[PDB]
Amino acid sequence: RSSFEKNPIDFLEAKGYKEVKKDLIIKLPKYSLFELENGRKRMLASAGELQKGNELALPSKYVNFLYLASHYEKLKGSPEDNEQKQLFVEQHKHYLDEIIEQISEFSKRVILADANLDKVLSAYNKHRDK
RNA sequence: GCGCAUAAAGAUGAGACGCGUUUUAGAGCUAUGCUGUUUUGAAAAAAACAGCAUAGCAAGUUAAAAUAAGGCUAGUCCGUUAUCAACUUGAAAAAGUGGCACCGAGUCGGUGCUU
DNA sequence: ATGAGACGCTGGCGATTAGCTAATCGCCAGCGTCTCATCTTTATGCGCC
RNA sequence: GCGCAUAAAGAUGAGACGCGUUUUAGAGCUAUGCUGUUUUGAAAAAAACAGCAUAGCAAGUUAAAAUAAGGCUAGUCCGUUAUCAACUUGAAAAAGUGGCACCGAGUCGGUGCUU
DNA sequence: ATGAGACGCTGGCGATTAGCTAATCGCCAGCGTCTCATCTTTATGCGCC
Repeated sequence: RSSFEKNPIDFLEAKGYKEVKKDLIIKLPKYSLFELENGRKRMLASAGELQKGNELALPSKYVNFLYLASHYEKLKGSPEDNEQKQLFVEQHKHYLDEIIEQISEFSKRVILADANLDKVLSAYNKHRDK
């Protein structure tokens, strides 16, 4: 860094370059944000690696459902509303497959999760009875 | 809202010790086979000269170098950590820089004024 | 007081000849101590404009 | 500007003949070695059963298929050549379609009107 | 008339693992005949509104 920031053009000429655009030398730190297609963003992880730059904007319903269904805080209160929420978990079992759809579209749109996603789907079908 | 007791914790900075790493020196060897071979020559053969391969062995502990590359500020000093968005000035420091009434809301889209 | 102007197998093969990133995954990451002091800060415990 | 003589040339269309190509049939062979092997078996070994390799040989002439793929129009017919710029209609045929006074001239650039 | 809120080595290697046009040049191209007729056209040679 010190040797490059001192004489940049001389360093590039020493590296093995000819006819170097002096005004086209961009300093790119880590996590430099870039965007390509369908809102798919990628962050510059290095000079030879990138990072995922998109979040799946999921509605509040699925979030609260996951909280109550996964049993995150033992949901203590008055037993009545706890049992109704338990019933609400047993009823909205389609939220599972809806989440699977959400992950599939978001992963096929940004992640490019292909074979890995197939392994995930196979595991979900194998464990759909759980 | 301090002066305070008990029991903890953190942080800072020095001073030093165990290795370790990688190199070199650990003068490791034996036999067999191979070719090139000064080779005895006109060739053959090595003393395999040169290496190669096959097996079989044998010891094995430690010593030295440096230890961010390096730097100059030549000190027995410094150099791995805080401290970096884009942007225009400004040497740097530092400054400035992107509107808003309203409707929707998929990585946002418009909209009045209107950049 | 006559003597120039008029120019091919190539394309479609093989078969040389030559040469290059990329996608997948695994591995594996210098670390050991002590001394010395130094300051903080926290848990609890006590006071009215 | 024809009727004409000499010497040439071209073009057209039929009718047929020589091959050729590539396949198959030219029943080619011998010995040796190899493995799998029903194998005599519990294995061995082939009769190498199966192929393989090494060498050595031997003949060798011709016969048949089709000959643009094919097509239908089933004829004993057709199919390699003229005949194709872009473009809009129009089935096709066929039609229409892109300016120009002026200055320069690198595969052209402008320009008045102005497409 | 108490019992939740605070969630990892990854990047940088090797080393698999996988896979693909392109640039250069050479070769080598179905061909043999005849018959039959058929028309043209050319060189030269001959004539005035």
